[PDB]
Amino acid sequence: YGIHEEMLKDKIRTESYRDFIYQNPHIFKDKVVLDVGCGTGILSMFAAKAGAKKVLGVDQSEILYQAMDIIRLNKLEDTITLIKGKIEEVHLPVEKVDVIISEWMGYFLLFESMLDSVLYAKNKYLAKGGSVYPDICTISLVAVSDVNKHADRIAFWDDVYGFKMSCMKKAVIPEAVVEVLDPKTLISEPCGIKHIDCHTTSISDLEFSSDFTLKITRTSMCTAIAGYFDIYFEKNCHNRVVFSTGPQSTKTHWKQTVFLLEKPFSVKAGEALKGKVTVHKNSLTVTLTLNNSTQTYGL
Amino acid sequence: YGIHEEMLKDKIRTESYRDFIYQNPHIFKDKVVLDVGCGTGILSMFAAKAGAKKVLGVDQSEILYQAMDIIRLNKLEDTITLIKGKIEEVHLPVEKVDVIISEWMGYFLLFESMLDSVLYAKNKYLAKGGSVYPDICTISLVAVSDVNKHADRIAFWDDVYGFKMSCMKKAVIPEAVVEVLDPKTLISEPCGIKHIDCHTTSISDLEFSSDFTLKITRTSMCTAIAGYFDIYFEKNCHNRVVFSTGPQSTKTHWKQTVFLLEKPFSVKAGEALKGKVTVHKNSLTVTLTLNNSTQTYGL
Ligand SMILES: NCC1(CCNC(=O)Nc2ccc3cnccc3c2)CCCCC1
Ligand SMILES: NCC1(CCNC(=O)Nc2ccc3cnccc3c2)CCCCC1
Ligand SMILES: [Cl-]
Ligand SMILES: [Cl-]
Repeated sequence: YGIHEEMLKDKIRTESYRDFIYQNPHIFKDKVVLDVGCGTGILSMFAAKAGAKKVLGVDQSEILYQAMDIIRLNKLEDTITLIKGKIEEVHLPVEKVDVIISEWMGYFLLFESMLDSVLYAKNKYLAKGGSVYPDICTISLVAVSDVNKHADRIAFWDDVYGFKMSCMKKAVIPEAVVEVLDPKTLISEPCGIKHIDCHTTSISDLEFSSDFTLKITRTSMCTAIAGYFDIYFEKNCHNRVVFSTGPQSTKTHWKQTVFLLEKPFSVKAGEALKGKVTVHKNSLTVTLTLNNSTQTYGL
Repeated sequence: YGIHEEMLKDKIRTESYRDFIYQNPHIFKDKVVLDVGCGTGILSMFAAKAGAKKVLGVDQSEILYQAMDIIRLNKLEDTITLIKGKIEEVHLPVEKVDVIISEWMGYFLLFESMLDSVLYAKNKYLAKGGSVYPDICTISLVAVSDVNKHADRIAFWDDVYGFKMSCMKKAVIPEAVVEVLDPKTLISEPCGIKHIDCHTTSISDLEFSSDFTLKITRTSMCTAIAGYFDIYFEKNCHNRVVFSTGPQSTKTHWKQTVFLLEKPFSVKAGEALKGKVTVHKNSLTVTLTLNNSTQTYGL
């Protein structure tokens, strides 16, 4: 229940979906809509208000039972049918749907995300010529300078109440941090490392490598690389919608993902800082090469 | 690792234990000490520096391996032996110990606490006349008025982006909240509902009932009851140590536990607000009767 309330109170998230649906009612009017991972049912209710003929909401979680009651309280049970289970194993009362909507995104876009279910639903159930939203997603990296926070996580361990705990550094570094960043600590322009169009992407595309260049904007000690993502509603829209989960934008419940550097290093404004990033699915991991050393991170 | 770092950076917690040990070295000099749930080993290192003959640190968690390396980095392996496993099943290299120290406390003192292991260690391993620290613990309740926060958690659900979600209130109310309270929202004097002396307490004592009276100090709408605890180091101490986890004191990682009222009710300064609280072990639950209704809460 906690995560659902939190997601609902994320105005950037929820108003973005609302605005997309309500300001592009042509996408939904008289359509059959599938809401993958429907939670409390809010997106299904948006689609119904925008004129969907039929909305199918699917979720494996027990939250679905609350969604059943919610749909009834709003007198939408003749338009919205809820079905409990995984999309891969439930029985739908139709063979195809016109439109798929989902809020599936995890931290750093792909940590513990439901994208694999959305792609499954697309391939099995989306009608020829139908649409999936949000349709376009990107992931970006940006360089960070925060010597104080680095000292808080790392140097901290050299003297803990008079005792050495230096070995703990090796357990800290590999753990990606999810936290909202002070934008004043950003020291580069961002760089896109991944572009996903949900119509054409397959599950194998979610493991990928990218060379990147960060255009440094402040001479400083680089202490971490941060990651975030942008979500786009584009296809057939008269009113396009975008939101970013980056540190320069209003915070969301996804915050930002932070990959600490074991050994901070100096950079200069105007420098082109080059590195490489690879994401693997085992429990996703992120392998980063930068300044001649490599580290793999997990969440 | 996260919780261990967090516990270490809780200065009230960690300095309290440090001060107790360092300012009462007579309790430890030439003694055999058992550290139950030793984590990174910090309390065992405090005891060694205070002159313990032998310190046995026990923990079932994988953190113990880090503790092994830490003990070696501080050159204490001839005084501190670490043993992995549950206290109930490990083999100790001695039959009895002079002193037991532990940081076992959970939210609201008893949620997911290791007190049962500490009591087991006392009965099986503590020498006749030995001591257990911290030796005295109390739990208290206090009344809270926060109509805005109540509206945020409860009234919120009546209109979510134009839709009724009223049924979700019933899932929210039973979930105790762990959070730091603004002390300006406290509207009564506290009332102790439980006193534990770890020398004489048994496991059956941890389920208990208490009638309580809260002396109201501000005429206001009561929206929640908050809980917290105090920890004492007393027995044989020349320098006694206490700390509170209450909202009037410096925050700790235990914060405070908040039990929301479904139906807030008016109270008057000088009123004696009477209720009853019972804690049960199933996953502990807390049953509260107040203002003629009863609710059971879990964490
Ligand atoms: N979960 C709370 C903890 C704090 C995690 N925060 C955290 O590590 N945040 C940041 C942010 C930016 C940084 C930039 N450069 C270097 C290090 C940085 C660390 C403290 C308690 C232990 C667990 C991590
Ligand atoms: N875990 C974060 C959430 C906030 C929990 N906070 C929270 O419920 N705190 C408080 C504090 C004092 C109160 C006094 N009277 C009435 C209600 C009160 C609620 C928001 C997101 C959903 C989960 C709970
Ligand atoms: Cl940015
Ligand atoms: Cl108080």
